[PDB]
Amino acid sequence: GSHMEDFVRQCFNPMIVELAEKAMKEYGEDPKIETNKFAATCTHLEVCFMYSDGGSKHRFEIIEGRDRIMAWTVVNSICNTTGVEKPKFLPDLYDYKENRFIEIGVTRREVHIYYLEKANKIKSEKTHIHIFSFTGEEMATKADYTLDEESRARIKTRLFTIRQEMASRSLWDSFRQSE
Amino acid sequence: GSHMEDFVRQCFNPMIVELAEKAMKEYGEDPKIETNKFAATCTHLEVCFMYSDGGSKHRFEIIEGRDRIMAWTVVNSICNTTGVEKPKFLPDLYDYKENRFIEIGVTRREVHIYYLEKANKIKSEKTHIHIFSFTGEEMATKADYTLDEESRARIKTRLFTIRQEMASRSLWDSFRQSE
Amino acid sequence: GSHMEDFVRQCFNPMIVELAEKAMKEYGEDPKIETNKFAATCTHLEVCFMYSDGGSKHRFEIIEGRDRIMAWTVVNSICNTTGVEKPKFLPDLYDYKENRFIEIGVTRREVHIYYLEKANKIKSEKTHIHIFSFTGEEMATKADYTLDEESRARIKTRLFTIRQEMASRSLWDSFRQSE
Amino acid sequence: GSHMEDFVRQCFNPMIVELAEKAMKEYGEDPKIETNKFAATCTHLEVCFMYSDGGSKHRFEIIEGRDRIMAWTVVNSICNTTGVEKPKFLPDLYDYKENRFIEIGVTRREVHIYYLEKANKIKSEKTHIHIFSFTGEEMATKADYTLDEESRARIKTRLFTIRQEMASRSLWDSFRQSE
Ligand SMILES: O=C1CCCN1CC[C@H](C[C@H](C[C@@H](CCN1CCCC1=O)N1CCCC1=O)N1CCCC1=O)N1C=CCC1=O
Ligand SMILES: O=C1CCCN1CC[C@H](C[C@H](C[C@@H](CCN1CCCC1=O)N1CCCC1=O)N1CCCC1=O)N1C=CCC1=O
Ligand SMILES: O=C1CCCN1CC[C@H](C[C@H](C[C@@H](CCN1CCCC1=O)N1CCCC1=O)N1CCCC1=O)N1C=CCC1=O
Ligand SMILES: O=C1CCCN1CC[C@H](C[C@H](C[C@@H](CCN1CCCC1=O)N1CCCC1=O)N1CCCC1=O)N1C=CCC1=O
Ligand SMILES: [Mn+2]
Ligand SMILES: [Mn+2]
Ligand SMILES: [Mn+2]
Ligand SMILES: [Mn+2]
Repeated sequence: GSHMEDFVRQCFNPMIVELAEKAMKEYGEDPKIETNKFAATCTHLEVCFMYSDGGSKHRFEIIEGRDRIMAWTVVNSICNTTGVEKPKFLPDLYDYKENRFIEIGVTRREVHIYYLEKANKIKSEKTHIHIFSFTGEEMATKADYTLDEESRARIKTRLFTIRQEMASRSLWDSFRQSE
Repeated sequence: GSHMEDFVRQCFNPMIVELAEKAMKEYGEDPKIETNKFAATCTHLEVCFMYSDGGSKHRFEIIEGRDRIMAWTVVNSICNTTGVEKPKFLPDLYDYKENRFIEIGVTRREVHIYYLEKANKIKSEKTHIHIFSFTGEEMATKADYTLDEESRARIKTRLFTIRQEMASRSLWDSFRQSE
Repeated sequence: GSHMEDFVRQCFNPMIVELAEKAMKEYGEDPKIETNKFAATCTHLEVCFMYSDGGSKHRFEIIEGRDRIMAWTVVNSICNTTGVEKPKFLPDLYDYKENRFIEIGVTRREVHIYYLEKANKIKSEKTHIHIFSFTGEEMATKADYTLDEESRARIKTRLFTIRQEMASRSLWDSFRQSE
Repeated sequence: GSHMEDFVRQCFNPMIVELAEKAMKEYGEDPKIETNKFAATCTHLEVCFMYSDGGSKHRFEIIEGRDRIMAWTVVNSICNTTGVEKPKFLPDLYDYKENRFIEIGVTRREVHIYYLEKANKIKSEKTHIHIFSFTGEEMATKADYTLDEESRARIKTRLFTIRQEMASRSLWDSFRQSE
C-alpha cells in the first residue's frame, strides 16, 4: 500500500491510469509493486496524448494506448498504405503530414543520454525520436520538433508540475533514482 | 448464424451497423443471409463519413446514410439552388466548395476496373468519382482527390485494418471473392 | 388541430419550436391558430442560427431567439461599446468583424420586394440586410453577403427542403399565399 | 439576505459562482456579507475565462480559478521551463505564444487609474497588464491588446450587460461606489 500508488491515482486521469494498468499487466508487471514504473507509464501515456492533440485534426494516428495486437495491426496498415518501413519496436504515433513514425520519450536524466539509447535500440533509419525531460529539455531528430512551440511548452509545463507534486510528497528522489 | 455477422457487429460502430441494416432492408436484402454485403455496406458508410469529416466545417452535404426519399429531397434542393444537374443515381456527398456531387466507391479489386464501371453507369458528365481499395489505391476524376493527403491516408489505413481483421478470422477470401 | 402544426413540430428542432412558441406568445399570437406564422417563425430562427454558425468562433452576437428585454439589453451594450447607432427595430445578429448589425429575412416572394420593405422600414443608414428566399435567391446590402458561399448555400438548401416537405403535404400553397 | 447575493447567483454561471465563493473564503471573506466583492470576483473570473477562450487552442495557461497552491505550482513550472521571471503576485494567465504572464483587471473607474495601481503593485518589468472597464475602455501594456478585436469586444459587451442588470435593480451605484 504505497504512497506512490495513491499519488498516481490522484494525479492522472482515470482513463490514463487504466490504460497504464492494462499495459503493465500485459508485460507481466504489477502496478502495486512497481510503482515508479506505474508513474512513468501514466506519464508517457499522458504526454503522447497531449502530443497528438498538438497539430491539426487528422494529423496523427495514435498507436500508444492500444492493445499490443491492435497496435501492430494499425502499424501494418499504415506501412502497407504509405510504403513506410516496418518498425521493429512499436512506436507511439504516426505523423500523416510528414509520413513518419514517432517515438516519444520521457526521461528523468539527460536527453542526450536517453536519445542515444533510443537511437541505438530502434536503428530505424526512418522513425523520428522526440524526448522530453522533467526539467524542460527536449531533443528531437534533425532538430525537427514536429509541433509548434506552444504545444511542446504545455507538455514541459505539465512534466514539471508532476515533478513538483512528487517532490512535495517526498517521492521525487525515489522516482528520479529508479528510472 | 455466421461468423461474418458477429464480426461486423464488433468491427463497426452501432450507428453504422443500424444504418447498414436499414439500407439493406430497404432494397429487400437480409443482413443475416448476405453477410458480405452487410460488411461492404458498413464499410462504404464508414468511409463516406470519414470522407465528410475531412475538409472544413460546412463543406459537404451528406447524402449517404439517409432514407431514400429524404436523400432525393436533399438532392433536389441542392440541384434546385446551385443549378447543378440532377444525378440519375443517388450520390454519397455534395461538395459545396467545388459545386459537385461525389460518388465514393470502395472495392476489393482494381480501381481502374471499378472506376470504369461507375463512370459508365452514372454517365453524368458532372459528378465526381472517388474510389478507394483495400490495398491502398485510390482513383479520382481528373486526378483531383478533393481532400488533402492526411484525410485520405486515414481512410486507406482504416480499410487495410478491416482487411486484416477479416483475414485473421478467415473471412477475407470469402469477402474478396464475392464483391 | 391543423396538419401544419404537426408538420412544424416534426420538421424543426424542439428548441427552435419552443423559442418560436415563446416569441409568438410574447406578441399576443397563437401558434395553434396562426400556423403559417408558426412555420415562418421557426424558419427564421433556424436560418439566423445557421447563419451565426457560418464564420469564425466569436464573430456574431445572436440577438434573435432571446426574450425582448434581454435582446434590447444586449443591443444597448453593443451600441454602448462599439459606438454603432442604436437600431429602432431589433435586429437578428451583430457582426463583430465588420461592426454592424444584421437583419436576416426569409421570404416566399421576390427578394427585391422584401428587401425594399425592410430597407424602408428600419431606415438605419447602418444596419446590413440579408434576405433569402425559398427558391434560392439571396439579396444583401452593397452586394456584400457577409459569409462565404458554402455557408449560404447550406441555408438555401435547407429552405428548399422545407418547401418540398410542405408541398408534399399540400401545405405549401397555403403557406406561400399567406406571407 | 441581500438582493445583490441573489442577483449574482442568477447572473453568473454556477461553476463561476462556486469558484468565486471558494476564492473569497480562502482569503477569509464572506460572500453573503461582502456582496460587492462577490460580484467583482465572479466578474473577474468570467472575463479571464472569456479571455482565454479568445486565441488559438493551446495558447493560454489558466492560472486564475485554481486553488492558491496549485496556481503557484503551475507558475513555477512555467517559470522553470520557459525561463520567464517569477511574478510576486499571482497572475491570471500565461501566454505561450508571446511568452508572458498576463494580469487581467476589471474596473468601475478610469483605466488609467487602475492600470497605474497595477503597474506599481507588481513592478514586474515582465508581466503584461490588460484592463477592461464597464464602460467599454480597455488599456494594455505597450498598447499591445494580445487578442484580436472581436474577442475583446465580446468581453466589453458582456461587462456593459452586467452593468445594466445591476442598474435596473438599483445595485449599480452601490457597486460602483464600493470598488
Ligand atoms: O483528456 C482529454 C481532453 C480531450 C478528451 N480527453 C480524454 C482522453 C484523451 C485521449 C484518448 C485516447 C484513447 C481513448 C480510448 N479509445 C478506444 C476506442 C477509441 C478511443 O478513443 N486512444 C485513442 C486511440 C488510441 C488510444 O489509446 N483520446 C484522444 C482522441 C479522442 C480520445 O478519446 N486525451 C486527449 C488530450 C489529453 C487526453 O488525455
Ligand atoms: O464516429 C463519430 C466521430 C464524430 C461523431 N461520430 C458519430 C458518427 C458520425 C456520422 C454521423 C452521420 C449520420 C447521423 C444520423 N443523423 C439523423 C439526424 C441528423 C444526423 O446526424 N448522418 C448525418 C446526415 C446524414 C447521415 O446519415 N454524423 C456526421 C455529422 C454529425 C453526425 O452525427 N461520424 C463522423 C466521422 C466518422 C463517423 O462515424
Ligand atoms: O442545432 C444545433 C447544432 C449545434 C448546437 N445546436 C443546438 C441549437 C443551436 C442554437 C442555439 C441558440 C440559442 C440557445 C439558448 N440559450 C439561452 C442560454 C444560452 C443559450 O445558448 N441562443 C444563443 C444566444 C441567443 C439564443 O437564442 N445555440 C447557438 C450557440 C450555441 C447554442 O446553444 N444551433 C446552432 C446551429 C443551428 C442550431 O439550431
Ligand atoms: O462557459 C463555458 C463555455 C465553454 C465551457 N464552459 C464552462 C466554463 C469554462 C471555464 C473552465 C475553467 C476552469 C474549470 C475547472 N477545472 C478543474 C479541473 C480542470 C478544469 O477545467 N479552470 C480551467 C483550469 C483552471 C480553471 O480554473 N474551463 C476553460 C477550459 C475548459 C473548462 O472547463 N468557460 C470557457 C469560456 C467561458 C467559461 O465560463
Ligand atoms: Mn515512447
Ligand atoms: Mn458510393
Ligand atoms: Mn429578421
Ligand atoms: Mn486579475
